[PDB]
Amino acid sequence: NYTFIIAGGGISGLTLADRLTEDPRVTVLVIEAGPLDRGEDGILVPGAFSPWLYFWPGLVSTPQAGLNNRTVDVITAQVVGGGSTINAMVYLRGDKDDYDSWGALGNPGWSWNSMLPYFIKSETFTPPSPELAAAGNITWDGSIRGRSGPVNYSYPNYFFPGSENWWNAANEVGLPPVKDPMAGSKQGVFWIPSAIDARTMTRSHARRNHYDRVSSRPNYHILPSHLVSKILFRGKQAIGVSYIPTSGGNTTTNVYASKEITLAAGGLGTPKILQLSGIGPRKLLNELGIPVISDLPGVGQNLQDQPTLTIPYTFTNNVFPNTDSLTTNATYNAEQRALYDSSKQGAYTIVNSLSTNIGVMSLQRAAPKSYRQIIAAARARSASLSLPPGTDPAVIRGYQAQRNAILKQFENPNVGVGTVHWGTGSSALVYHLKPLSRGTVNIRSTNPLDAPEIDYRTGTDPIDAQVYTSLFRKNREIFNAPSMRVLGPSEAAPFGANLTTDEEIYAVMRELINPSNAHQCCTAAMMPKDMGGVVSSEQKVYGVQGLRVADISFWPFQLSGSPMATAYAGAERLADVIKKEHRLA
Ligand SMILES: Cc1cc2c(cc1C)N(C[C@H](O)[C@H](O)[C@H](O)COP(=O)(O)OP(=O)(O)OC[C@H]1O[C@@H](n3cnc4c(N)ncnc43)[C@H](O)[C@@H]1O)c1[nH]c(=O)[nH]c(=O)c1N2
Ligand SMILES: *[C@@H]1O[C@H](CO)[C@@H](O[C@@H]2O[C@H](CO)[C@@H](O)[C@H](O)[C@H]2NC(C)=O)[C@H](O)[C@H]1NC(C)=O
Ligand SMILES: C[C@H](NC(=O)CCC(=O)c1cccs1)c1cccnc1
Ligand SMILES: *[C@@H]1O[C@H](CO)[C@@H](O)[C@H](O)[C@H]1NC(C)=O
Ligand SMILES: *[C@@H]1O[C@H](CO)[C@@H](O)[C@H](O)[C@H]1NC(C)=O
Ligand SMILES: *[C@@H]1O[C@H](CO)[C@@H](O)[C@H](O)[C@H]1NC(C)=O
Ligand SMILES: *[C@@H]1O[C@H](CO)[C@@H](O)[C@H](O)[C@H]1NC(C)=O
Ligand SMILES: [Mg+2]
Ligand code: NA
Repeated sequence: NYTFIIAGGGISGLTLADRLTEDPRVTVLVIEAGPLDRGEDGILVPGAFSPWLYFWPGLVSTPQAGLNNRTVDVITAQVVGGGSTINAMVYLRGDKDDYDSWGALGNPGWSWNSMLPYFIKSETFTPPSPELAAAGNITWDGSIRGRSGPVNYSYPNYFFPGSENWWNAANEVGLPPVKDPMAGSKQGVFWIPSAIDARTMTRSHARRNHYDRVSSRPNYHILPSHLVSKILFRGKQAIGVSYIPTSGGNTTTNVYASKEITLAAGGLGTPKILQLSGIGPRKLLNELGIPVISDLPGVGQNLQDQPTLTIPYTFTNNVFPNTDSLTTNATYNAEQRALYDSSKQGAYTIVNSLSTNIGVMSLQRAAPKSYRQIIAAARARSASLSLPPGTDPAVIRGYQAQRNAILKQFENPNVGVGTVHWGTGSSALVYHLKPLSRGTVNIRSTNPLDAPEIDYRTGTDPIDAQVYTSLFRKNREIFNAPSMRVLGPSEAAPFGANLTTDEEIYAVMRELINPSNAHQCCTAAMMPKDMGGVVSSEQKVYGVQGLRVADISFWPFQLSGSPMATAYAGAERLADVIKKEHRLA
């Protein structure tokens, strides 16, 4: 018997478990699918980055109707610390209107204003050295970055010289320096804040900052290498869970909570727990002979990710050193590793293949001459066309409300819809941050070891291709600007300067886009039940008591940026909500 059981030991699960166990009268069990990492160089050292160590095995998509029916390997964490243990350590808040929009969907107490103190509470920013800030153009607003919270973040202590050419090129094509991308807008270029502890130049993942930090606590229990297979009920009250070994041994165990069950199993895990437990669409549950506890057609609907594109380049005059010097120059690689091992300086403080700066842009910044044409197309098309016919009408209503919020974001000069990056080597990256497409994640069986059916439905909403084509063209502007032309870049096949029309460009993008940056969200959405929502504004699952969703399954839609910073802050916020209801310390 525990006070709380948390299903999943990732960013949201560990943050919540940490905060709840600050009260010695409160016991928590975190049940986590994956093992404890072993402090491998691939995890702790940015330059050694090896995310594949703890990928969840045997997840593959359905054929992707929007991407030439390609099937893709699905990437999500299976490890204590979840995504934080194996992600690229990119630490960015969303824009103000992301959180304001979540509130306006019918979620009282959700706004930029209510989130800011939880962003601050979550973290400790360590400033870079003054010479690197000056040379690098590293800026921040100390007033809105935390100084006392457990997540350490800072910057690498080095930049590849080519990052200078790219910064100036970006400035030449209307991506100006951003004072602080953590201040609720990020229109232009800025240094990437990195979830690194500057004392050791090592990863500050949730395993460290929300478990190891507090693991002397006898009330903070962890069970790695087990799966929560089902929620247990007395009537509509969630009272416990069944768990099994992740390795598939024919064993099942029941464990009980006096106060609540929290789901923290992520975008691809939480909906499976709900559906196996009879919380989900009665059509699916009836087909599988699962007794319905709560008929919620939103469970496993509204899947979102942030598609990526990798654009290959050749250079006649690239500057040495660059990120690819680490792979192609054994001498450079040895000297940089020796340097890191001695004085913790140099290229090994940067996540392997990344550079130090990045660019985010609104729709009107990407497409200043045409953004109103894209908005008109999106406005003209019924929200229902983005979903299969027969989609539950509550789910269509919630999608329409999300869509109307995103079209306002499209009109907003201060909300990002795309990211541009150049690692300093043979490729650039373009990320689509705000897809209008929605996918699904549904169980195929009652067997808790069976992968769910994962259908991203990337590029099914035709507006996504118009936005993404505009983002591609802006990246092309950066590479053609005078500061980059000195390095002699040219797009390589299957891209190329000879692809000049939207149709020629998008035909190649349809074959190369990745549905996912492992940013899966929004499959147990926080919206009103009559809008196809799964959880209330307090993250309580509709139709049952003592059951909440903490992981980014609860998000209505994707941010202007990567999810990690908000996964921490959203868990900080929920810890206080739970403490308030249950009168905890
Ligand atoms: C390789 C890679 C790279 C990136 C990213 C992810 C990944 C995998 N992301 C995304 C980001 O890390 C991710 O969105 C967050 O970790 C989500 O936090 P959650 O708490 O929702 O899930 P998270 O995935 O952290 O945790 C869920 C946990 O539940 C466990 N689990 C699932 N089913 C279970 C069950 N039935 N029982 C028990 N446990 C169960 C899983 O094992 C996992 O540890 C990212 N973001 C960003 O901002 N910056 C970045 O650089 C990156 N890069
Ligand atoms: C990571 O952030 C934590 C939390 O603010 C920092 O921990 C503090 O460290 C100082 C100096 O070691 C101590 O005097 C404080 O008592 C610590 N506070 C807590 C709550 O732990 C740590 O310094 C940060 N890392 C870096 C590089 O600054
Ligand atoms: C899925 C995973 N994604 C990341 O590492 C995030 C990467 C990320 O945010 C950024 C990279 C550059 C600027 S920002 C992954 C793993 C392996 C290969 N490809 C992708
Ligand atoms: C994808 O497969 C479907 C069959 O389900 C087919 O109708 C369609 O033409 C295919 N698309 C492409 C681009 O081949
Ligand atoms: C920093 O910005 C200045 C312009 O203010 C520019 O001259 C310089 O090249 C930039 N350096 C880097 C590394 O971005
Ligand atoms: C698991 O054990 C139970 C009880 O012995 C048994 O009924 C069932 O056949 C077993 N399942 C498998 C796959 O071994
Ligand atoms: C390889 O890296 C070393 C170490 O910095 C450098 O001296 C050398 O010029 C590099 N070789 C090439 C071919 O770039
Ligand atoms: Mg200093
Ligand atoms: Na409820």
